[PDB]
Parts: sequence; C-alpha cells; structure tokens
Amino acid sequence: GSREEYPDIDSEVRAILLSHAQNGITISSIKSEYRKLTGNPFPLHDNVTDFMLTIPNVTAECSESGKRIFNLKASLK
Amino acid sequence: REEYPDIDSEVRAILLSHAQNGITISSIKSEYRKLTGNPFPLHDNVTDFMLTIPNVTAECSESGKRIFNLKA
Repeated sequence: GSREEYPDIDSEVRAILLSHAQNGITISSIKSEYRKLTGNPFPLHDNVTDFMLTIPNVTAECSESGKRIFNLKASLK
Repeated sequence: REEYPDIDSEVRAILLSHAQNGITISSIKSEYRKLTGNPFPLHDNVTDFMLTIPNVTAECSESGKRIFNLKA
C-alpha cells in the first residue's frame, strides 16, 4: 500500500497530465516531472501503465520508436 | 508470449475481428475463451501486454471504461 506515504498521487499525476495536455508525456518524464513537482521520487514501482489507465480521459499508445505515450483525451462538444 | 507461443497471434486475431467497435478486457477474455477453448492466461496487468502489441491503443474513458483498439 503506497497510498499511505503518498496520498496525493492521484491529483499529482493528473496535474502532470494537465501540464502536458498538448503533446503527451512518457513514463520516464512522468517520473522526473513528479520528482520536480513534489520533491519526492515517483513512488509507484509496479504496474504504472495500469495506474495511468485507471485515470479517466487518458489515452496511451506507442510511437514508432517504442515509446509508450500518455495523454488526455480531447473534449467533445 | 513465452509459455503461450501463439498468444500474440490469438490476441491479434481477437482484435482484428472483434475490436472494430473497441474492445474491453473481459471481452478479450471471453473471446479468447471462445477461441482457444480455454481461459485467458493473464489476469493482472493485461493492459501492459496489450500495449506491447504493435498498432494498439488503450483508453480510459470519461466514465472509467478501459477500451482497446487498433489505430488507423
């Protein structure tokens, strides 16, 4: 249970997403940006893709070079 | 992919035929069930495996529905 020592993980990750909404972000970037944002190393060591995709309005996919990319879904109106 | 050699082929097929409208995990599992005649090997972290398949996209919807697709 890593939610005990890092309870705000949800809003912190959504925050990084929101900051990267335009172009999307990789995993290693999510981590470095998490460190920059909170002063603490990204706590999640297992199943990060699953964690990312537990968050609504998120899409993921790979570039041709094999980078797994996450981004917010465009709004529909 | 290791123990199950043809898993790649089978999941690629389930995608090709049944994912045209997007496909959830459990749909992949029941489709695999109706395909190979046996329960889908993976339980946890299927999203990771799916994403390792070329030309596949994942999405968590506004309402929290996890759906997989082929790009175009």
